[PDB]
Amino acid sequence: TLRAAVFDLDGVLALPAVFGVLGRTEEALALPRGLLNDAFQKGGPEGATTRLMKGEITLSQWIPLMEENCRKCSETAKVCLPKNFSIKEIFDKAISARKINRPMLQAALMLRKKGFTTAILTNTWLDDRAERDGLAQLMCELKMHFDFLIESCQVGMVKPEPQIYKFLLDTLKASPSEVVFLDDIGANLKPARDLGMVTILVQDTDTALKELEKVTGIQLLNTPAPLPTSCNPSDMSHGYVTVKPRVRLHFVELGSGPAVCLCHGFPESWYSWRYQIPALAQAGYRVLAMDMKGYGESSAPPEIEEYCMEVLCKEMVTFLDKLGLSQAVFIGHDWGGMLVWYMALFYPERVRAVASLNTPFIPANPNMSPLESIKANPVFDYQLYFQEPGVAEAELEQNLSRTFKSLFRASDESVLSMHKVCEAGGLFVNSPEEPSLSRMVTEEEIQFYVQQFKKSGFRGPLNWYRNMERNWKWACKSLGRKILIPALMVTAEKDFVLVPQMSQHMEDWIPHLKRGHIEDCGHWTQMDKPTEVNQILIKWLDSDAR
Amino acid sequence: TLRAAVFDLDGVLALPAVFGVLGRTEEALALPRGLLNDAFQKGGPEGATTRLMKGEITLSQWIPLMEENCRKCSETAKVCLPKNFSIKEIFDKAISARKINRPMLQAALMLRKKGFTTAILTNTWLDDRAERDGLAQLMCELKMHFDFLIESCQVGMVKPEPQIYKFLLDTLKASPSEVVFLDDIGANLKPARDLGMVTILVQDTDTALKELEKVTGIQLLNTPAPLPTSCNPSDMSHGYVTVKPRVRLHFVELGSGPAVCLCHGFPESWYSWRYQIPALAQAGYRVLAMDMKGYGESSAPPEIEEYCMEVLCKEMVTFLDKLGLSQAVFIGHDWGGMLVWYMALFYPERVRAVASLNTPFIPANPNMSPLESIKANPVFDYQLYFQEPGVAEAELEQNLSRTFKSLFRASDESVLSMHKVCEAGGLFVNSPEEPSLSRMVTEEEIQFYVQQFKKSGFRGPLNWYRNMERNWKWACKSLGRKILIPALMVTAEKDFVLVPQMSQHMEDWIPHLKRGHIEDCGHWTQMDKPTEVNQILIKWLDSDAR
Ligand SMILES: O=C(N[C@H]1CC[C@H](Oc2ccc(C(=O)O)cc2)CC1)N[C@]12C[C@H]3C[C@H](C[C@H](C3)C1)C2
Ligand SMILES: O=C(N[C@H]1CC[C@H](Oc2ccc(C(=O)O)cc2)CC1)N[C@]12C[C@H]3C[C@H](C[C@H](C3)C1)C2
Repeated sequence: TLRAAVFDLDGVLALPAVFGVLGRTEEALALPRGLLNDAFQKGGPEGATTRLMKGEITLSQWIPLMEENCRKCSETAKVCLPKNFSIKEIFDKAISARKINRPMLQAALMLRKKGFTTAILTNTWLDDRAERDGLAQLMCELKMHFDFLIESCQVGMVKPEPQIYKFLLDTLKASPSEVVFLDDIGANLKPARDLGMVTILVQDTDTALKELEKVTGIQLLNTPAPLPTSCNPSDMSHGYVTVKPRVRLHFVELGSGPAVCLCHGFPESWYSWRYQIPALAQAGYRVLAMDMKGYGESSAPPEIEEYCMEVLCKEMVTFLDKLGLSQAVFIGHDWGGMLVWYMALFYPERVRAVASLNTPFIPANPNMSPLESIKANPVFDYQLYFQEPGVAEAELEQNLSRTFKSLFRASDESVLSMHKVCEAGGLFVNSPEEPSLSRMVTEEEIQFYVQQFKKSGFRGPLNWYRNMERNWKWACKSLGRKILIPALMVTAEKDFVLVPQMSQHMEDWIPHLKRGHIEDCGHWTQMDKPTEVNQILIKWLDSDAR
Repeated sequence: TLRAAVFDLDGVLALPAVFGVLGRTEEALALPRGLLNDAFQKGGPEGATTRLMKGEITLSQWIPLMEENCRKCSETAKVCLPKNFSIKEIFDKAISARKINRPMLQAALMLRKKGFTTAILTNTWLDDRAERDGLAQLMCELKMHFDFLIESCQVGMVKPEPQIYKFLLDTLKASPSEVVFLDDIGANLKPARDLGMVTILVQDTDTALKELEKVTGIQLLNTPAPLPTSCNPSDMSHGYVTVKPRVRLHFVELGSGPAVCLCHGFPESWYSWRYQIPALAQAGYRVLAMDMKGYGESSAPPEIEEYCMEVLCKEMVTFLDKLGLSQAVFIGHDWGGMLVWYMALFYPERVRAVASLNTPFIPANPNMSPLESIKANPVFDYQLYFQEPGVAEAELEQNLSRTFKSLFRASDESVLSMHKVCEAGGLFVNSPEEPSLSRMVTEEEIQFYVQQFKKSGFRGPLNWYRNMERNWKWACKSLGRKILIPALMVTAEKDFVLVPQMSQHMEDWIPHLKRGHIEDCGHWTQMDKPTEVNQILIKWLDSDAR
């Protein structure tokens, strides 16, 4: 019958509570017990703190009123406050110490996932201090995980006034018996309980969570590690930049701080970085996830030479120029990974740092055509099949659902044989016509790629493979160079085409190269091991790209 | 007959030249004259420096080769280099000291304006040093002002090889006698001169510019102060964010660093900030210029209540949330200026700093309806005319060209009388049917506004005026508050509706308010005095919003 869960901020979703810091300051300063809490509440509904919580005055206007409340309390208590007493210092440290209670947030996320409406109902102030950014940052991280955020200072009502609970019920469109309410202050539970709501008094998180599992019938404690927060395309800021008359690049943007450009592989989308876009923004970076040329909402000219590495890299520099970015960190995977190594070799001044997932830095061999080196390895046979225009397009566009379901698979789910593709006469010759859904992706995620490839088709994406000779000649120009800017190479143990051993001689070209390695990871790295990728990238960015 | 002008970077568009720093280091370190310049050129076409300029090796790979060239030169000269000798330190300081030669750039801009094709042809390197950002930043500022940028390390050719001059002519589609070429190194002029090009040897800027005026017949020296760099809409990154199901906000974005949100007034566009968008990005800020709700590419629902201040401010906070910005500096003008004061009063944590152009902070009077206060001032009579839905829309939409030409005027060009608008029966009753073009705007600029208002119309924009009672009730909630975050009020001397005297009691509400004042400036501040606005905003941002 329960369908809504309301949480308080201070003491429930964020720890420690302000009141806890007030009690700890009395002990540290050897003041009489409760003196700071008495000054805090002095006057009740007509006092300074109620005016602050109703949004009548701001935090800075309240600080001198709280200080005089402290002196009046000490006069009565017959004590002297220390020579260096400051409400501002005490409050700054208290607000700064507050961190998200991860287990409490994890339980809130699981409830919403199972169909619950979630909300935060809190008594808070209009923060105008010089350090107010810390509070804003915390609220933003929490905001995206709940259906509603109700703050006292915005609605002009405070807990425990009964009208704020009537307002809460009208916002949720729910009756009181369909609501569970969590708060660390007993007084605030009393009116919710009077209306008939299920209340949980929060003293310690683990006990609070056990009461919550019992009443909802959903397991919250001891639960498996969840996947990182993913992107909803319709909630993203969508950017459009024209780099040349017929070419427009589309990107998705989130966060503030140093620019980080993400470059996908074949046959993918900006959406392949869905698990890293919120994580990198939260770590303090401005993320720009591209639809590469030939894909999604980016332009897709039909000409083959529009997709050679030289044209592609030049358009990426123009993209930075039109956005007003002197530098960006470049992170690529698959074809995008090959492109970022060549961005570092040809435009080092525009690249703050460079990282590749799966794709090693392959220097051109001046004594051998790339097409002849492809024939030496039977694993690369699918590349020869991709050369004839129209042939692979017809097979991949014939059934879009089948195409993405057969390709996007974890290492133990492979349904295609990438060798003898030419001899068989296709990629899907001895392949099931209706493949099973991989554990890595959902039907909804697959349908995004199907919808994006319904507009463009496979011509543009396949053309990245039809410039082998042209790319080989261009790469030969960089044979005497070394990559001396910060660099990261991440290998994936189970990629059968881009094997980790293909990257072993990279130190000869990138002497101070840093490495990452992911076990039990196939070709589709970002969606196969999203947590591991996030950890490797965030640690490297914080040490080498700052 | 001349139609193209080519400039060198080092020693021409950027001063001082690297070679100058090399000569100054020999004097400072008491080394034999020319020793550093000999090591620099050692080997000619087969030497390290030619390999560096052709892009064969990077700057970091070259530094140890230049150092051994310095030792071999000192062995022959029978001298000992100082114990602390470092090519890296010498080059870092030389590159860092280089600044744009403003008079040279100003002359290049004027030539392009008068129909010339402009280009930079330079001998440069692939910069992979840890400080390479400084070079990237400089190149970006220059890049946007020229038709072509040709760098030796990218084309694999160097000056003075004759092939690089053939490549230059083929890029410009011009014959040698149609080209003027400026360089500070005589050797590089020789091959251009052989082809028949007009060459100018640059020793000092003023003499170089006088030779350039004589040969082009265009005055470059002693010229009036130009207007700041303006925006070309088709070259901007366009962003689209959905803040609620039927409401999508459009914005234009440029630069990196702290976020600065620009909010236009009535009846304007993001385009009203065209003169400040490049300046604020160049000062080190990430600019977001909005199309406010009801305007341009932003949604325009017809309902009146969709434009009350409360809804408008809430959508601006959502806009920051979807972009991943915890804070932004808010700068508004006219209706946008009124909105940013209320953003600071209602959401101080999301506002880093707040600035208003023309619009004073007007606190609500609880003892008087806003409509009655409007009737007390005959200047505000046009506001009563705007109340009836459909009436002002029909008059303003009847002829879009006339509407924008009659409104956008400098202080001494007024063609409308904003008082007795109701008694006359319209805004354009005794107004010319074909007004003259104001000196403030061009026909092309006017046509942008006409094109944008052809889609939306005036319903949405006029609805900002049809919520007087609703805005008054909402504002009354903030009567006990003070604005204690960094704030700037800019007054415009000749605004006859928003007079500077209307802002005199603002210190009572914003005690540490900073002020700006612009003389001989009418209502349309950004386009009336763009240089003055830029200077006031950049100085305040650097001191109070950093
Ligand atoms: O071919 C390239 N990727 C393919 C993309 C599709 C994938 O299909 C798969 C992947 C996995 C499975 C499975 O587990 O069943 C099946 C099919 C196979 C690899 N990328 C490059 C990237 C650079 C430049 C050039 C040469 C070299 C280095 C490889 C192309
Ligand atoms: O009415 C507002 N601006 C008008 C916009 C159009 C302009 O038309 C002009 C301007 C100049 C000239 C000329 O030189 O001939 C002619 C017409 C007149 C002023 N803005 C507000 C902004 C806030 C909120 C509310 C009340 C008060 C404070 C004024 C609206």
